[PDB]
Amino acid sequence: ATCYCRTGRCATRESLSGVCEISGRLYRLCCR
Repeated sequence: ATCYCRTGRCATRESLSGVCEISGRLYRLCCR
């Protein structure tokens, strides 16, 4: 997949696949 760690919600063609921890903050792992 192509995945991004997002501060906001996933794009509509993406799926929330997990979460990322980066420098003490949580992000959505958004994959398409």
